Amino acid sequence: SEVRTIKVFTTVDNINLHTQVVDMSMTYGQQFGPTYLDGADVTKIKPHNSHEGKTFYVLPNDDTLRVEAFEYYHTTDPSFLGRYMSALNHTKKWKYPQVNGLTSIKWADNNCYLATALLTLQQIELKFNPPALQDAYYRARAGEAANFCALILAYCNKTVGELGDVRETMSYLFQHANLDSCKRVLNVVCKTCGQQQTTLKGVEAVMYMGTLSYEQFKKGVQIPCTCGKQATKYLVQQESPFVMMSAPPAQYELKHGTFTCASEYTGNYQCGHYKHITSKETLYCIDGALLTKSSEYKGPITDVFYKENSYTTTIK
Ligand SMILES: Cc1ccc(NC2CNC2)cc1C(=O)N[C@H](C)c1cccc(-c2ccc(CN3CCCC3)s2)c1
Ligand SMILES: [Zn+2]
Repeated sequence: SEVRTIKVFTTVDNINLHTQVVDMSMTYGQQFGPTYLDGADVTKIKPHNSHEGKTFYVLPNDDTLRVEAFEYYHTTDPSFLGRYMSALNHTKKWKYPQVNGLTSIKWADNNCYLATALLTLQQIELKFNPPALQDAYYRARAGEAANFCALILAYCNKTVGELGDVRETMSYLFQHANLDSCKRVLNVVCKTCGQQQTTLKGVEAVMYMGTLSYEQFKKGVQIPCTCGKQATKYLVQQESPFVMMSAPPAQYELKHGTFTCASEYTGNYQCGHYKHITSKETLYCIDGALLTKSSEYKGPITDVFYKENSYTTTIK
């Protein structure tokens, strides 16, 4: 038979493109290893004339790509590149409407927790350590959210169609954000035991589970103690751009102006539906691509986010 070839671009960051020549006789997988075009596996697909000049994602098999990859993704896990493409292949087919001047996702493949988290990430000051996340986030804010949503799944070890905890997802995204400066000082007072001051840095400094009221946390909350008597934990000092207050879903009333945004969760554990309530001039319930407006909001709320700079307690 006759030998035909085409010119294609190979890359791992879609930033450093390496020109390559492909034998139309052979498949992409035989000569490049796992290969993906727009997140679609082409490892067992022979090249087409239309493919010439197009960009193709490949697995790092030489040291140039090993580096370029780690520098972009900040991970050296081999499976990560495949999972990002696997995901992206689906997330490029979602619809991302501007809802209340924020990018959102039309409900599909249980994307409700992702929509919420994304609507959330557009309202708080997050500086992303991996370029991949930065580049995608910016392109998300503009409305092309496919790549972002796809990196979130990849970094959270989740697959399209599977429902996720909004809090477990933010925990993960904060692992990959610059929150080193953030500081939290907690005093815990037990009448028998005495006092104990705790300082938390990074992700632990902006996430609390067991109370949704930033107000109640400052006042102090009841927690069990070693001696069996109850103890009071209150916020001494918060140095962060925001704080995340989480609790198991329960009836809560968000008043306009007291919070930045909230995750409402209706349904049983691991099978419920998520809505995003954002506080602006009035209250805005962003539920996938749908939108309702109230002055107040009574619903089961598991996550509430508040903006912050530096807070010092006046107690004692
Ligand atoms: C959606 C989801 C996905 C995955 C996971 N996986 C584990 C976390 N890492 C692995 C968790 C959840 C979850 O469901 N979270 C909600 C907020 C949540 C988290 C914790 C507990 C609950 C509830 C227990 C009983 C409920 C019914 N309630 C709702 C209102 C009144 C009765 S909801 C709900
Ligand atoms: Zn005690």
